Amino acid sequence: MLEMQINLPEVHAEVTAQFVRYEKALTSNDTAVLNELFWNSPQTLRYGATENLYGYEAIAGFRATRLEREIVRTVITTYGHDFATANIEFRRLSHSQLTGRQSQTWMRTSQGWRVVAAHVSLIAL
Amino acid sequence: MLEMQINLPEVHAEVTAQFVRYEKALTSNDTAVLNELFWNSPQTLRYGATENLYGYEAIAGFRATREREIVRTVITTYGHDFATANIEFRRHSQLTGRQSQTWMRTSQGWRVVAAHVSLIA
Repeated sequence: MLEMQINLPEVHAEVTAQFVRYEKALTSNDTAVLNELFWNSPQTLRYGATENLYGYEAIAGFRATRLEREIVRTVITTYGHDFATANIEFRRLSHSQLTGRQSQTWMRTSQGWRVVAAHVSLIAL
Repeated sequence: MLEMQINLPEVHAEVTAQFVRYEKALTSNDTAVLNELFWNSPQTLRYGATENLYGYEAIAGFRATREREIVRTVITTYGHDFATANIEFRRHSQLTGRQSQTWMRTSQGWRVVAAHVSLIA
């Protein structure tokens, strides 16, 4: 019945708050929170702007070696109690001619909401 | 517990079959199937290699105006009703493509609720 439980209000606001935590950690390079919010599994993956990383271990390892931006559109959708997508467009003044996209899928784990897969890319429109 | 229901094999096989359908439709430009497999909702979105499309209507409208080798595939299912599918692909020898999808079990079957495609060096 997931399609008749879209954007439930407690669920939608919870995922929103975690997304905001993620975005603030990204712009301050708070790697501990960036890692905290990724699902600790070998299945977790991140297709980043410059590389592809498979598994939590690879992602967390990358974060240790790797900033401000404006979000211009956001769609956060929740499906039932335990799953969600968060999609944003963004821009940086450093690269005026490009538009960034970031997609995340989130799952309610027994330690909270975590990102299970993410993809980031910048394109010219 | 959802964490203890990763890649259940019945569920994983369902999602995999639809993903295969999607890939064959993409390579034959079978737009009917490509649209059939996207969630028919205004929330559905596709960040494509060259444009951003919001809502099923925009996506299906784009498909009406529009070969590759898959090099790595990860399909993961969570419980009975949700899944992700991620692939790397190549066609342009200097670039590697990524395609990410999230799938949900709807009352008409498994559908893609969001997707992102991009190519990098």
